[PDB]
Amino acid sequence: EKRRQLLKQLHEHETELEDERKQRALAAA
Amino acid sequence: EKRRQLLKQLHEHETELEDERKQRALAAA
Repeated sequence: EKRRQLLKQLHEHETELEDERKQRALAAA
Repeated sequence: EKRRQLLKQLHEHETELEDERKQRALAAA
């Protein structure tokens, strides 16, 4: 269960990666 | 506690998205 939630943590870290690229797109304008 | 750190990270996520939404609303140009 801990390993599964760690993989979920990595997936959500990826989600903040899309958050970062969204912020970069916002700053581009 | 690990998942609550994840939850506060998600709180940062949603606050950033709300800030992006209001920023786009106010300065869509």
